[PDB]
Amino acid sequence: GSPDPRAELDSTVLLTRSLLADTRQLAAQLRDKFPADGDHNLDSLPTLAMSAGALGALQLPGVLTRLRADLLSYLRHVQWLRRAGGSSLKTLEPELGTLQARLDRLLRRLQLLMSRLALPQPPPDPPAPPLAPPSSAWGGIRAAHAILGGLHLTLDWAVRGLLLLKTRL
Ligand SMILES: [Cl-]
Repeated sequence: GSPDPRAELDSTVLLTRSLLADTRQLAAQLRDKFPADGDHNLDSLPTLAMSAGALGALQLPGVLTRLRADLLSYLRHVQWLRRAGGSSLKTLEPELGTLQARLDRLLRRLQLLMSRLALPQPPPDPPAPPLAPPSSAWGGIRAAHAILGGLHLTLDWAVRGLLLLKTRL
């Protein structure tokens, strides 16, 4: 029947925490084999907003819309890594593909949450062009660090933001 938004956010946060843990584990596996010297970034990745000062009902549609968009970008990047990241990263399977499938599940859950709560849906956006292949094997490894680290941060701020917002529902 009418969903309880608090319970729905609780459920969504639990699944986000699961994906956060998977992402953290894969990032540490990657650093064990290919250590990183510096925080790595990629221009094609979303800029994370890190909103959590004061969040309430008015902000919920926007937070969820932005999360959906960000997670879809991370999915594109994860798929790109698996296909074109270079042989150096074949060792990250099958875990990277499992992460991809779980990200898909969370994306489905977010669209359903928005539908059941009758929240305004984003306009069908123009899909981003293909990602260029890495310019080198080490460039591909740095991109993997950037992708897993950025996904981790996105999921951490989603957990934080959604739980804070829930306190005002
Ligand atoms: Cl399920």
